[PDB]
Amino acid sequence: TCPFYKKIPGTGFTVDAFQYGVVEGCTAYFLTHFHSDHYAGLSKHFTFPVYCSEITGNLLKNKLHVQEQYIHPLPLDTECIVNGVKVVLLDANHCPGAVMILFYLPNGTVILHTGDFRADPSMERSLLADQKVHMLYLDTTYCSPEYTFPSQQEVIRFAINTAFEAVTLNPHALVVCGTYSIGKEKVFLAIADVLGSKVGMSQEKYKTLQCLNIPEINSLITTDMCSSLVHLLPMMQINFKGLQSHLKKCGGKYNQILAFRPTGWTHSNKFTRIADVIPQTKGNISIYGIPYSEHSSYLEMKRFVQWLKPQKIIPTVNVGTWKSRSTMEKYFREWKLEAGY
Ligand SMILES: c1ccc2c(CN3CCCCCC3)c[nH]c2c1
Ligand code: NI
Repeated sequence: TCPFYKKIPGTGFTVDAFQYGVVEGCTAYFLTHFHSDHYAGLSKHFTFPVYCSEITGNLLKNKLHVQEQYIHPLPLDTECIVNGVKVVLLDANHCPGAVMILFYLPNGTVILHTGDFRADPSMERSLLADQKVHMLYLDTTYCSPEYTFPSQQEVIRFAINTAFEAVTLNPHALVVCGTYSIGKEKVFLAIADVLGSKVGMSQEKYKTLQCLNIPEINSLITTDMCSSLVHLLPMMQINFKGLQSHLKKCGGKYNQILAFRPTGWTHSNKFTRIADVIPQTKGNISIYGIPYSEHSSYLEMKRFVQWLKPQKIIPTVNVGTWKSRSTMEKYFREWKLEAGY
């Protein structure tokens, strides 16, 4: 059964609700982004209207084989009418194609659903500036003050400088980056750019990247592993055993591996700064865990909500325990009392 926090009141709409069969009363299914916990249930046999971004629609058609007649892509930053209700899609600063959805209810209520997002001050100058928002369905992934991490720009500077130093010292070193979903493409693209290389990957991963409308992509990625010194592998293979095995396959072209695992937050953020990050090393293999987040930090989330001043907040993450729900509710009240709304 579909949970209450995936239903939009006063409409026939659900959000990220594809794993519950036919939802009673649902005339249109919205999909915020192409991550598996959100699309779970979609396939070539789905026959209801799906509303999403252009990029998300490309992935639905090519990766899940959803029939074109049921895919309804909408442009961003543009007022659209869906089943008699005005809606707007806004960039979520998450992965490629990810959106927030603004719903203008017939009765005058305005609802913002953030999907998954990384809050940024630039959102304060979008179409959100124009009107009041009554209810906020919020990505609360990191809603506690221990969740600190650096800017994406600082993390990429560290990665570029690290990779460039290592390969300039040893021209026979290979760089490897882990992936298991779309998102965080800047990590591998920025490293390849500084090294003058294309990024090598499987046919399946190449297909996925070709769906993302990234400018000049044909100049940056390849399926020819032998021509490339930046390789993408499944996140599960980024360990000493898996990387040793990969180095064997490269046929003595390389004699060292520098590997990156772009996690979200890990507890080592509480002690260390990005500049002081060090790898785990065994022989000629080194692995860096880098805190590249596509979700709001606690402080970023707090700033966004105190700017927006919603009348009611509905969390969409960490909803399953009473301890998590109580913790989040206490922070929402603090934020309201500090700001005066
Ligand atoms: C999500 C986040 C930010 C924005 C903006 C604000 N823009 C300011 C102008 C300079 C750079 C572009 C960004 C418009 N729509 C958005 C959706
Ligand atoms: Ni996501």
